[PDB]
Amino acid sequence: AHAASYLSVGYFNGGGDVTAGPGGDINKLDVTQITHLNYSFGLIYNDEKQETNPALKDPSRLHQIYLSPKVMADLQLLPVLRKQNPELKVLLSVGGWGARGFSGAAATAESRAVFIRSVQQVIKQYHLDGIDLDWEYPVNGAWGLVESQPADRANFTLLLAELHKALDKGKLLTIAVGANVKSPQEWVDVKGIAPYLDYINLMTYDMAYGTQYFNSNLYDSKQWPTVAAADRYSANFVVDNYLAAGLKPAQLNLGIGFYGRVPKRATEPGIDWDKADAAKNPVTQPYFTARETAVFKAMGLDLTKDSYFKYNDIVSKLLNDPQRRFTAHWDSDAQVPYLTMKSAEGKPLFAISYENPRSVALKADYIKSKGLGGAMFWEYGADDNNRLAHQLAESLGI
Repeated sequence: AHAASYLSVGYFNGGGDVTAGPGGDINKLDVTQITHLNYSFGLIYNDEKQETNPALKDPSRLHQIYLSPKVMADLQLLPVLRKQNPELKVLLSVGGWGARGFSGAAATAESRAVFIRSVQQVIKQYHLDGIDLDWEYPVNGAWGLVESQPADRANFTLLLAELHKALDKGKLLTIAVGANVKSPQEWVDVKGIAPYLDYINLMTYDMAYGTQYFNSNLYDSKQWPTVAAADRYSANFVVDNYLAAGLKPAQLNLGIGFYGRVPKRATEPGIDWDKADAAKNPVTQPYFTARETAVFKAMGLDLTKDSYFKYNDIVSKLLNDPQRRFTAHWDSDAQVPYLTMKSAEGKPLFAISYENPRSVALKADYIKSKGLGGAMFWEYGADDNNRLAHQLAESLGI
């Protein structure tokens, strides 16, 4: 009797990101193609001893939000964006990969009150529609990259309950959560925080690690299978894990990557920690040689440090490489594209998987069939002339 309504929540790396690099130009974005913009990132002033950003070590602002000069200048521009799309909602996202300070901000009644006052101050100064918290990750700390403790799980629940209480009615409160199965199991009380959140952004990407080839496959590949069980991920598997934990599909946005990654399997031995003497007996071995790593390095991707390739750069540098070194393929099971490069021996080598318009549309179909609330994407600055956002908008009837 009536049509569904869907969200399309676009993160934008405006201030810079640890894995994705320097911030983009906010003026390039087509804000008519999205329902919500998550301007990224606000950081957190913190007392973590390993913090290397000295601005954040100001003890007089501990637990408050830090906005860099570029973030402040870009947020000046919201009136212009809202005139372009008067239905747009704009949030600040706080955190991101490698961002410190959540564990300490969440830890006490006092610290949470300082952080919440700062959220309110920023929302009011910059006239935001809400706040998104991208803590990567409670309890796990991204394997040591940020401070963490087991109390983060319950403390995050308290922070969200208190922030929900403090926010003006009508303001949005959202979070991003990880793909890892331990996130709903051990890091985040998803069922307990659900009542406080307008929606939850699933980061259903960054799967091209360990023995897995694909970065954002919808289902598992059969032609290019992951070998170790602990590495075997797909977007659908992640969604099912979150549904198993008691979230309703309508509250979830499926995260879509406007980028790809060269799999770690290309350059690093893959270890299956379920195996006997695992580290000495890798189950996959690297198939890139100096020849292939040199190609990526020349494009600015040093694979010893980084595997992230923006979609617009995949199009310009890989698909449209003048030397024709990259061949485009489709994985029919995974429902995503990938490129190969030809070895000196003549064998196709799996170089990178990503999302193109066909695969973004197939993830929208999944959203529609599974009854998810919408899509989210990381991130708008990596789109090619707003094309992937436009596909999403079309597919979801935005």
